Parts: sequence; structure tokens; C-alpha cells
Amino acid sequence: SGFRKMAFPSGKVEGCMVQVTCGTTTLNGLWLDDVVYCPRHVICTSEDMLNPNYEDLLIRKSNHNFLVQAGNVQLRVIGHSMQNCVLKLKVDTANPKTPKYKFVRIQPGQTFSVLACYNGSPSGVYQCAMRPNFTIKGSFLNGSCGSVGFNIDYDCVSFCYMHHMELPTGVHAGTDLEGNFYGPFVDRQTAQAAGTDTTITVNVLAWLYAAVINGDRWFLNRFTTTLNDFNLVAMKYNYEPLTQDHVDILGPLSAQTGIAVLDMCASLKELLQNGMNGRTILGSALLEDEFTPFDVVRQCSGVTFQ
Amino acid sequence: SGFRKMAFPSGKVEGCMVQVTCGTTTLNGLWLDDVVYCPRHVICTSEDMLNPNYEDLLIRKSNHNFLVQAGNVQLRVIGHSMQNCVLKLKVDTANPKTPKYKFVRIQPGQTFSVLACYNGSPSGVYQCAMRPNFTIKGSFLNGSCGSVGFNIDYDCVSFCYMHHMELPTGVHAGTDLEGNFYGPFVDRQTAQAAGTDTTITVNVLAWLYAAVINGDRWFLNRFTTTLNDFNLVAMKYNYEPLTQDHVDILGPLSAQTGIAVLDMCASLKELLQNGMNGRTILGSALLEDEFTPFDVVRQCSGVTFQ
Ligand SMILES: *[C@H](O)[C@H](C[C@@H]1CCNC1=O)NC(=O)[C@@H]1[C@@H]2[C@H](CN1C(=O)[C@@H](NC(=O)NC(C)(C)C)C(C)(C)C)C2(C)C
Ligand SMILES: *[C@H](O)[C@H](C[C@@H]1CCNC1=O)NC(=O)[C@@H]1[C@@H]2[C@H](CN1C(=O)[C@@H](NC(=O)NC(C)(C)C)C(C)(C)C)C2(C)C
Repeated sequence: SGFRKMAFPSGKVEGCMVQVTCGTTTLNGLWLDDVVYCPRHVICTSEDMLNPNYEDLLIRKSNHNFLVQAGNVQLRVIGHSMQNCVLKLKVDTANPKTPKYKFVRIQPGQTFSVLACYNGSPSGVYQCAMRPNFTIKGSFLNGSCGSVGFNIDYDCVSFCYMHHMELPTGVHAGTDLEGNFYGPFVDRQTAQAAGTDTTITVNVLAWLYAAVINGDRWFLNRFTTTLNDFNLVAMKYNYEPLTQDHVDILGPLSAQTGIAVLDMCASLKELLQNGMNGRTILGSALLEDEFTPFDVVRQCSGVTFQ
Repeated sequence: SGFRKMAFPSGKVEGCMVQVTCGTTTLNGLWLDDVVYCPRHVICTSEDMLNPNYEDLLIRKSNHNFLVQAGNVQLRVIGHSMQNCVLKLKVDTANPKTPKYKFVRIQPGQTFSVLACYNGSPSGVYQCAMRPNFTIKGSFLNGSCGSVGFNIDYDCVSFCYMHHMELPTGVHAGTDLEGNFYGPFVDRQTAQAAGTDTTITVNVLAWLYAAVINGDRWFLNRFTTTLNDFNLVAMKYNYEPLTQDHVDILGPLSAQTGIAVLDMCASLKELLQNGMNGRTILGSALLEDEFTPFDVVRQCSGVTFQ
């Protein structure tokens, strides 16, 4: 038992991190087969990044401008191209540690692991979620760009995030592995509005089920409610609406506990209107929304990978 | 910026995890050089587990009773021996993936990363603390025994924890790698209870510094206090005493923010007496005590490992 913010094992990804240097800009790259992926603003200078013209900047570049470092091995660059906001550097050596992988673009609400890196080397691994305003609440310092987010399904790494920039509210923005930003953000140092964030209601319900599975079952009550009357209190409390699809995804969790989905909604309703009265759920004094229904099931049934 | 529960990258440890099977019992083992380390209750039958004398089952075992899979490859066992509560199975093959390592015994308050495993396969990685009562608040299902906890300095894995058992409050107990339990627990199904937990004061203060370093600022005040005045408040609220050694360890953080340790104590003091009143610190509604001052510095300074 017990319930923790759990990240996927990071080995398969560590073997792909390299360091990319152009001018006096160092950041991290992702080396898969004979291609190194990194954010395109590695080619900018401190004077450039007020409003650069990226394909101007890239045409002025040669392969030899890009210093690509894998441990101590230097990696020869033999071609380059720009796909939206990521740079793709063709190198003369296929990464022998290339895992089975996919590139996927994830929806808001879904979670992934982040392997924070600096100068090609991993610093740490943590879990988080793609907020409904398409930001992530990460932990990223200077030089962390190029760090990636990922899920693991048995043997195969699905990369979903590359890190690009910090917004002034302390949150983070980046792209998928095809260079397309999540949200309305751009890799230019002009004024950008993060947008107001809502709580991921389906995830909060999932964590409430994790709480029941782990013995926390105060906050449960008599009541039931309709999706309309629940959705109508979630509106007040800045929660995103609950759909029938959400109801269905929580089915397995609902069946394993004997608490129907609309009953757990009546608990959430009552928790929102009254607060927690000095109590904690799974060691938290707030309602947590960064566990999906899948995160709950895999952690409370012990699903593994290889 | 930003601040999350960050675990060490788990690559070096994944390549050491194996499966150990004896009788009907399966758990995980740690394979370094030609030795596999696992909990000794793998030799128990489901009826022995009431009060086994472990030198029993061991002298009654033969080498071929131990089935050890490293992936599909079966490792032949050519010797065995017991060191306190762990078995050491000598196998005929040195692990080619053996990282540089040490075995260390941590103190309460210190944190480490856990790579939870099932049937030799890594399932997830998270961070946590050795509680003052020598429990850890983990996430462990059946088959997780033999999973290890660890730290990393530059390039060296310091294993500090092997998992053995769950206590009835939902918390977990285990050994160091040299066989000795943390706390007064034994690997028998006899009645045992954790003992009353306290809060790691020095860690709460470190986390407050992380909050300041990240712009959470609302909890500061004019006041200062003495260590003796503060420790009388810590005692009422079930907090560990603060020593002058703790004050010194908090120096770096104190110097980076310009807030004296005894100033941060005076504002922890008022947080304890007024509570938090709505608001949060680093996304939490509780005072967090599972970050050490080393954890705060490395995450805020971006220390990496190789
Ligand atoms: C790449 O390693 C860094 C990682 C940053 C640095 C600290 N935290 C991070 O996530 N990214 C950047 O330096 C990007 C890069 C240039 C500016 N930038 C930022 O993150 C800046 N933020 C903004 O300028 N944000 C707005 C919304 C555009 C105003 C920052 C935080 C000032 C360095 C560019 C965006 C190309
Ligand atoms: C080894 O894989 C498991 C891991 C446990 C099982 C679920 N979560 C865990 O942490 N460890 C055990 O099976 C140990 C082992 C036998 C019993 N045991 C337990 O953890 C049991 N707990 C207790 O017996 N606790 C008291 C306090 C001694 C009564 C449990 C959780 C009921 C299966 C032995 C201790 C040898």
C-alpha cells in the first residue's frame, strides 16, 4: 500500500541525452538513431532572442557550428534541418542505446515523467501533468532546455515533451518532439500570457479512489448526485467539467472500490463546499489533480516495464 | 525555477535488478559483481513466517533451490550465505553493468530514491525520507521486496535501503544493504508498531528556503528568535529539536537568501501557531519535511551526475 508521486524509470532515456553547443549557447539534445533533436533557439545569441527570424538564422549556419557531445565522444554533424521549433542534427553515428520509441502529442490532463538535464547529464526525474492551460509546473534552471518528458509502455518510450522556456508565473512551456508548442506560446522573448488554469476534475476523482484503495475513506458520504448538478458546482470552483467519457474511464476504479462514480462526485462536491476541516487525504491537505486514472491503477496494481 | 520531488536518475540501478525465486516466493534481488543481495525471508514457507529461525531454512537449502533470472538469462548460484537479514547468493557471472557503488547506512531525516520493482523489472522511481521513527512512507505492493533505495554522488551509487515489510499503519520498514533493520523491526509476522513519528524540523526550514528562492515570501516576518525559544515551540508541535549543527548546515541557504536561520525559525514558529490560513507554500497546504538542505541546494543549483 501507500501512494506516491511516481516517475517512470529513467534508464532508457538517460542513454539518449547529449549536449549541443552552438556559439555560446549550451543545452541538451535527444539522440535517437542517427538524429539529435534539440530546441532551435540554441542557434540564437543573447542579442538575437528579442525577436529572431529562425530560418534566417539557420541558413547562416554550417554543420561545423554545432558541437555535439555524447559523454566524451564528440559527434560529427553531417546535416541539419528545422521542424517547427526543434532542430534535427544528422550525425555520422547511430546511437547504440536507442530504445524502441514513439513520438506522441498528449492532451491536457495527462501526465508524464521529466528527466531534467544540464550539459547532457541527468540531474533528476519527476512526474507532472500537462495543465489545462498547456503549461507544466516543472523544475528547470538555465541550461535545462532540451530535457524531455516521456511515458513508458512496456518496452517502448513515448516522448511527449521537450523543454523550451519559463513564463513569468514560474511555470514552463515547451513542444512535442515534432517542434509544435503545447499552447499558444512562442520561442521568442516577448510578452506571453499563460492563461488561467483549472483543476483537472477527472484526476482529482482518480486520486480520491486511490485514497479509498489505501484506507483513507473519510470524505465519503451518503449522497449521490447527477453529472449536471456536479458539473454545476465544478463551474463555481474552477474545476473543469466532467463528461460521460470521464465517468467511463473511472469505471475500473469505481468497480474495484464499490463506490459509483456519481457517489464519489457527491464527495468531491461536499469537499469543495466545506474544505477538509484540518484533515489530509494521502498525506495532502489539498485536492491533488496530477494523477490520471491510469496512474492510480498502475501504482495500485504494480504494473512493470521492460 | 520551480520545485518538485525529484528522484535521482535510476539507470545505474535498473541494470542491477534481478528476480530471485525460492519455493513459491518471488522477490527482487540486487546483482553487483558476482553477488545477488535479497531479503532472507525468500526462504520462508507461508507457514514458517510466523516465527522462523532463519538458520533453519538456510542450512536446509541447496544452491539449486534458488532460481535467479536476470531478464531471461538464468544465473546459476554457486554459493550462499546470510548476513543479518539479507541473503548473499554468489553466482557464476559478474554483472557487466555493475556501477561504482557503496553500501551506506543513512540517518533519520536523510532522503533517498526508491526504485520499486516486481519480478526484477523496474516499475517506478520516487523520493522519500527515513522518518524519525525509522519507517519510510513508500508505495510497495506484493512482490516489491528487494527493491532498494539509493543516493548518487557524482558517479557512485550509495545503496542505503532494501525493502522487507509493511507495518499495519500503511508504512514500510527495511534494512541497510548490510542486513540490519532500520528501527526495532524484525522480519517475522509478530506484532510490531512503528512508534510515534515527529517532523524533521531542519528539513521544513530547508523547504522554506526553497520557497523563498522561488518567490514564495508571504510567510516571512520581522521577528527573530533564539534557538532555545524556538525549540520550546518545536517541542509542543511534535517537531524535532533544532541543533546548532542544523543551523550550520542551513548556512549556505541562509547566505543565498539573506534570511538568517533564526529568522526563518521565527517565521516557522508563527506558521505553527497560526496555521496557513488558505494559501500554500510551493504548491502545498502543509509544511513539507521530506527535503534536506542538500536536496534544496542541488535542485536549485542544478547539480548533475555521471
Ligand atoms: C533554456 O535552457 C532555458 C530554460 C529556462 C531558463 C530558466 N528556466 C527555464 O525554463 N530557456 C530560455 O532561456 C528561454 C529561451 C529564451 C528566453 N527563455 C526563457 O525561458 C525566459 N523567459 C521568457 O522570456 N519568457 C517570456 C514569456 C517570453 C517573457 C527566461 C525565463 C527569462 C530566461 C527563449 C524563450 C528563446
Ligand atoms: C515482500 O515482497 C513483502 C512486501 C510487503 C507486502 C505488501 N507491501 C509490502 O511492503 N513483504 C512481506 O510480505 C513481509 C514479510 C512477511 C510478512 N510481510 C509483511 O509485509 C506483512 N506485514 C506484517 O506482517 N507486519 C507485521 C507488523 C509484522 C504484522 C503483510 C503486509 C501483512 C503482508 C515478513 C515480515 C517475513
